[PDB]
Amino acid sequence: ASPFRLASAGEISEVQGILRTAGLLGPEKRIAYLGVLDPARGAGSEAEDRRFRVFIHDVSGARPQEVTVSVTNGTVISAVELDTAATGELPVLEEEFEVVEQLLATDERWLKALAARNLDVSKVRVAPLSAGVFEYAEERGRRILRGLAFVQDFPEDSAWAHPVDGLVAYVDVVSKEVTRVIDTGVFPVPAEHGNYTDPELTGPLRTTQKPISITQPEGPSFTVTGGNHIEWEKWSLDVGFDVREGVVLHNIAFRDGDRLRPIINRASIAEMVVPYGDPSPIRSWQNYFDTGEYLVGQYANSLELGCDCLGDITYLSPVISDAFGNPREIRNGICMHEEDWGILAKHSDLWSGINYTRRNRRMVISFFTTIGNYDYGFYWYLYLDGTIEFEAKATGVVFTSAFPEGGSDNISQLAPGLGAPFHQHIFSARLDMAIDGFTNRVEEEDVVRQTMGPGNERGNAFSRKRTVLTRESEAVREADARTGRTWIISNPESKNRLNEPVGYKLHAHNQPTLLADPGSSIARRAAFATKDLWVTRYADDERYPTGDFVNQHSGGAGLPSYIAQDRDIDGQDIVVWHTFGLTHFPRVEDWPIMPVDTVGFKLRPEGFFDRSPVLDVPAN
Amino acid sequence: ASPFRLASAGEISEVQGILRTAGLLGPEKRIAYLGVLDPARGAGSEAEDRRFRVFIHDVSGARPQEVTVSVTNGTVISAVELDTAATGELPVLEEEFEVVEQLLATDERWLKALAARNLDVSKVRVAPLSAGVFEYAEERGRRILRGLAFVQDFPEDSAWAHPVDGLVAYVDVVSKEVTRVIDTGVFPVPAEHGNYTDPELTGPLRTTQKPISITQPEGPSFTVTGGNHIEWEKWSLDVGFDVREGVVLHNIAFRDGDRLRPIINRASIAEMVVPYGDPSPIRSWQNYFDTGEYLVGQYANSLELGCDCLGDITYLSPVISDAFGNPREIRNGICMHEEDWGILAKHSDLWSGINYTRRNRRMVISFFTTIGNYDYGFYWYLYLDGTIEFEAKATGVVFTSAFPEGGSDNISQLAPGLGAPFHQHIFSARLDMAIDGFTNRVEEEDVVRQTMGPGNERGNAFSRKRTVLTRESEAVREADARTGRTWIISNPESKNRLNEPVGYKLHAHNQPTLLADPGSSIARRAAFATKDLWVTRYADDERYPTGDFVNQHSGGAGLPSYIAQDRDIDGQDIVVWHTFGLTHFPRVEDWPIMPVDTVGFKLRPEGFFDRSPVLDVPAN
Ligand SMILES: [Cu+2]
Ligand SMILES: [Cu+2]
Ligand code: NA
Ligand code: NA
Repeated sequence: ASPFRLASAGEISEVQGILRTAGLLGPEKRIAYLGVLDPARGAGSEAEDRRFRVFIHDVSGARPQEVTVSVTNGTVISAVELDTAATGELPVLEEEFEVVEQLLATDERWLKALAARNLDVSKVRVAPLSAGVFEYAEERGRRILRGLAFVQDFPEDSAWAHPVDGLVAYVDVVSKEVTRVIDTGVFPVPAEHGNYTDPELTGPLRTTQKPISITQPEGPSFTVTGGNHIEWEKWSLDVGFDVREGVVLHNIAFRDGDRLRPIINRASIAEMVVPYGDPSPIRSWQNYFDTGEYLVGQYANSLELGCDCLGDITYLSPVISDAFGNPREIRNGICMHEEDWGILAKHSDLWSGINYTRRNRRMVISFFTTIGNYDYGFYWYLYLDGTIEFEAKATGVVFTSAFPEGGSDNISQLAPGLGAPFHQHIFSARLDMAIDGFTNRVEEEDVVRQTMGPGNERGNAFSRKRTVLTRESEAVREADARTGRTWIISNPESKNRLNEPVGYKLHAHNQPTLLADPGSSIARRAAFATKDLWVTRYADDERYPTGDFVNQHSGGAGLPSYIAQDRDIDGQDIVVWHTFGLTHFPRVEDWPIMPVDTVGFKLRPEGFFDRSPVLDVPAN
Repeated sequence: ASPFRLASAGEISEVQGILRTAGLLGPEKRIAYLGVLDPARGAGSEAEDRRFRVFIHDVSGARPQEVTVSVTNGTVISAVELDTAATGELPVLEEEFEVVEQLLATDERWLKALAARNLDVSKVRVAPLSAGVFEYAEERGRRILRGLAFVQDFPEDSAWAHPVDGLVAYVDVVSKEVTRVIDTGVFPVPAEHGNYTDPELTGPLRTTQKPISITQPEGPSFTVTGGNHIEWEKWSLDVGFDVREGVVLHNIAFRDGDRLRPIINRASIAEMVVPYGDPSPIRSWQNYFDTGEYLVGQYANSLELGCDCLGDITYLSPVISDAFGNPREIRNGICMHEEDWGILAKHSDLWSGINYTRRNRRMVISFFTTIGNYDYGFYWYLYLDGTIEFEAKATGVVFTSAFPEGGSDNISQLAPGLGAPFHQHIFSARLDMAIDGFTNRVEEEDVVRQTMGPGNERGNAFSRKRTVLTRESEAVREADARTGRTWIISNPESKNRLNEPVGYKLHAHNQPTLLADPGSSIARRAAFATKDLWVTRYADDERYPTGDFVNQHSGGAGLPSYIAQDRDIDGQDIVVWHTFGLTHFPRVEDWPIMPVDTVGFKLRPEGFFDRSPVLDVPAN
């Protein structure tokens, strides 16, 4: 009876029934988002109220609605009509993707663009991409996708190898109208295929790899109770799943002796942005928020044993809603397992003669999603020593273009005539902090260099300083790798045995943040991505760094709007938002399918425990 | 018959015989360093000449010698008398460590310091530490160690828990004389033990961990021929071992179709420095160069199956010389194995219907060393996709002090009365580069932000720039994480199929470098550690970033002296020296034995291959 259990097929059917009976889910309506709501602060109210938030699209052009329902009481709690021209459009629907290609195939401007290139329309695939917000007045209040074309020589062909450059179209997906077709000129379509299963490209497959067998003969050391509650090596947490954010971790806590100590109340990747750096009018609008606009949870892969997840794997199969309110199961959508992680601690002491070695281990919780050409893996790691780590793994096929004759400063060439525009993949981690409870504060810690002089006559001394972040208006921080800058989240009211406040230290990778001009559209809409660290005061409605409705919103929503409230965050219920990203200058080695690259962050205890928390690990 | 084979016990015995017969190894002589020399450039001279370099100490005070011998011809090639007051002392001898405690136990100044603290001399251990170079005129030309005292309550007790602060002694280890005893005042000796095998500290050991079994039923995918030549998944290299540097990788090369392509000629950690940031006169001299002064290879641990190395492990057992020229085997000193490394590449394509997943793997080559309280793991990783990675793992027991009453800006408190001075652990990787051969160059690559304007009207564009390093005088580079700074090593005369020079990209962690004042002793002696990247022109005698004789050398040797030659490095045989380090502000969780922390770097192909080099990996 945990309030944090996964939504069941029955609850989603119940939500469908409640909405139908209320007159809110007739034949012209579509569910664009459905997800359970987290309990409010202070769950002392006995018996849970399972509430679901629903975004309802209307395929006849009527205004969409935000609806909250309670499946425990079978009632609609609230239903709000939305002004999308003010507060943004709903997330893209899956059935709207398939529509961009079909319309264009009968538009005469599109057909004459293809004829001039001697391209057969039956072979042209259209990548349907989110539109953004630029200088096209007629788009405001309309639901628009943009399309870029790729040639597929046969049904099994990798279309990404054959971009049709100089051509882009804009499609109104509700009225089914092609608003614009832009043809800036013909480019040669690159002719080499990129088919990575074709023996003529791969050569003979290696025979030199022998199997690695990872087994757990007595089963794994973690237990799962209540469907989704995990206990492993003093850690306790619940694994949630949201169709928008994907895997969500709740109630991360650590058993320190006879007391359960909270660390993180809720952890998620709350937004994702992929901005492209090609100034060509064909692609200069190209940005998408995979989480906010497409919902990355709903594109999770079924993960196959021995291929995606190797070892003794426990699977969760989350349930989401389709566009009509029917439950859909993502089978084997979440993998969890533990894996060996080398040496934990080691010392051979000459004075005592004692030799000491212990192994480390980590709990892995992961899923994979696929949007178009991209494939992203989200990995959460819990370690024996109290460390929590997140890792994003980026792979798939690079988004391609023609490579211009005479070169480009914003595209790299992967093959004769084939380019790959420069871009970033930038993530926002939302960490609802609860270090030993909810009274928390954040300090910025910088290394401090000291000058040679009195009290330091040999010039060897160095130190550090910590600056407390007391209000939101001062809580927008940038990285500084040169001074070893880190951030500590502590509880000023909970002290270790040395009478110092307990804490956790956030270690960033210090990769570049959003590179676009600060006056650009994408800088306004992805404002969170311009700084490495934000801290806000907790509020139930402040869930996403870009706002609730990111699709075609003009910008400034989310974090810059939260921060302007200038709320007290010194010993308060606070939320940490960490931006981190990969800047991708594609390489020849990324073609025709890229090897994984990674980015992330981690948190390590800093005076949280009264000594090493792994003294009780045995030798084996 | 490889010139890069490991030294055998027979070769070391032969070196002993040659030196004895030549009158160079009488009863008053000690071998302070012995190691094989790398072949000279252009090994077209048929039949190898195995040459060994020897440092010979004289325990009667006579001048030491550098000797080169050829075991193939049984001759002394050269013997040079050394002026240690000019060019530095020989590395510390193991038998000199045990001497600091024994002398002090009968010195009356030491005995009265202990009496005033009510300490029993039979219980006081003395950590014998390298001396450095400061303002003590009488030390020049003498072989000196400094000692700090710790109390050991019983033979099995961890002495590090009981530092005796305010007390330090200086010992001439050749004449067996105590030069100085400094007593700045009594501090309470901390009384809590730090015994991490004591059940009263550990509590009952966990019973919740179930075994992880990693087996290879058909054996491993790598082969070892000639004792130390490795082939694994298109990689070819030789694993050398040097008593000073530890594991050395030679001839790293990759089989690209029907041709062996070199990448790195020699890879090593060529120096290590651990500077302390406590201004107290008791510790303000405390710096050591574990590689240059102590020789980290000779303190390698025997690694135990299932504890230090888990899986299907192949061991190498290197042979080194003891102080009299007798061979000594470090049994199981080097572990090599392959391990699973998650997803390599993955794409689920909707247009083609093809689902693709492949696993990654890495070859691991590692050893561990123990110097005093410190334990360091050196890990080299080779990945399927061409990536080479190094990782240092730092653990052991922190070096301790008293914690002052009223606090400290340079020490953290770990336990009541117990402090741990701030310090760094800084490494120097020496990468003798050979990207597709020996004509190489280095470029610095910075991300370039573009302003919104004509040719970028939407303000989304960004790019990069590469600056070629043409002479050594411009090849001393600093990190810049904010602009994503990286360095590419390329071969201007070897182009990929796109007619671009082949290359490898060095990705640094961008941690802080040496923090000491630029006018300090340690900044002069560890000058390499003040900058992230150096490039020199290759030369056979330029092996270490600090020089050949680091013990008690006054500074400026090594890299700053190499660089001043201002040699041509644009398309030349070049060497890359990368500084990287951990800045350690000890935490309560580091006590009483610390969990591993890590730092390192990696190199990834950048247009080296004509496409992804892992297209031929099978599915399993
Ligand atoms: Cu990318
Ligand atoms: Cu340390
Ligand atoms: Na909070
Ligand atoms: Na070289």
